[PDB]
Formats: sequence, C-alpha cells, structure tokens
Amino acid sequence: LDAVRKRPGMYIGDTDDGTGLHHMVFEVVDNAIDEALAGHCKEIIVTIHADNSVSVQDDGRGIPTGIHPEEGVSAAEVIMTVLHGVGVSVVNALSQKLELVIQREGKIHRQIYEHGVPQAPLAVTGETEKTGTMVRFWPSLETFTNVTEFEYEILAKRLRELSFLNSGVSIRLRDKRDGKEDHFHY
Ligand SMILES: Oc1ccc(Sc2ccc(O)cc2)cc1
Ligand SMILES: Nc1nc2ccccc2[nH]1
Repeated sequence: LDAVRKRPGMYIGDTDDGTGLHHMVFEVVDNAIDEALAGHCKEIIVTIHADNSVSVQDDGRGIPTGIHPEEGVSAAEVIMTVLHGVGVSVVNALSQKLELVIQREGKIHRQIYEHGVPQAPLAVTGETEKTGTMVRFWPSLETFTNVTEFEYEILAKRLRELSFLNSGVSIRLRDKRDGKEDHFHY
C-alpha cells in the first residue's frame, strides 16, 4: 500500500476539494453492492456518523474469512491490504482508522486497521445467526484537507443513480449529525 500513500490523489482523486473524500465512500459502496447482490434481502445501509466517519453495511453472505493459501493471512485482510474500481485497499490506506465486522458461518469476525496497517489478525469475537459485512472508516486528516466533512447531497446523488442501475437493491442513507435520511429502491 505504500504506492497509494505516496500519491493518494492518483488513486482516490483530489484530496483538497472534497472529490477524493467522497470517492472513498463510493469505493466502499461498490463492494457492498456486490455483496448485497449475492444474498437474499439485498439491502445496504450507508451511515454518516457524528465524528465524520462513514459506515457501509450489507446483509449478504459475508466477505470470506479463511486463510489465503499463498498470502498466509485471512482473505479479508488480503483484500484490505493488497492493491488489485480502485479497490477498498485504497480506502484502507487513506483511513486513519478502519473497523470491519464480518458475520459468516455462525461467527462474528472483527478487525481494526490504522492507516492500512492491521492492528491484529482477523478474529472471531462471538456467534451469530446473521450474515453480512460492515466497514466503518475515518478518513485520514493527514491526507484529506480543506473539505474534511461529508456532504449529504453528494452521497445521496450517487446512491440514487446506483439504485436505478442495481434495481432491487435497497439503499438506505442516514446522517446522524442532523437526522436526515433517504431510502433509494427502484
Ligand atoms: O458492506 C460492505 C462494506 C465494505 C466492503 S469491502 C470489504 C470488507 C471487509 C473486508 O475484509 C474486505 C473488503 C464489503 C461489504
Ligand atoms: N499518523 C500516521 N500516519 C501514518 C501513515 C502510514 C502509516 C502509519 C501512520 N501513522
């Protein structure tokens, strides 16, 4: 991920005018839509938190958790830490913190990253009947300058377009700063 950290603008877009900052959410959403499409209920929820982090969750099958034969760490970590649509690894590299939760095969798995560095291996923390994935990320304020807060309408505009293109996927957008909400479903 050092190639991304070296020139963040080349991977994510402009890091001063808000375009890169918002692209961070859109990259996570693309992965979440792919996941939601492979499950039954097909809903994602995008939440803007009061501390200007964003979470994206889906009710799909869960990102795979098994150890990658060649890389020797969880498949979940491989995807977060290997350059491969730019990849969620870019978002991870440019987040001062990123938290994930995978619910799969009866188990809750958790992991925390800081600036793309895993703090510990993916770990089973509990049991569950549910399936799905959730990522919450705190954009790096070392990278993102001037525009550092999420504009609701920029997110809402793109999620609307996505709802028409991915017919039958339910997309919820919530802003915990002021209570605003939308539900895009074609
Ligand atoms: O609802 C979502 C939100 C983000 C993602 S991306 C991803 C998640 C975990 C992970 O270990 C690797 C990639 C997928 C589905
Ligand atoms: N503050 C800060 N910025 C970082 C960038 C890369 C790796 C670790 C880091 N800690």
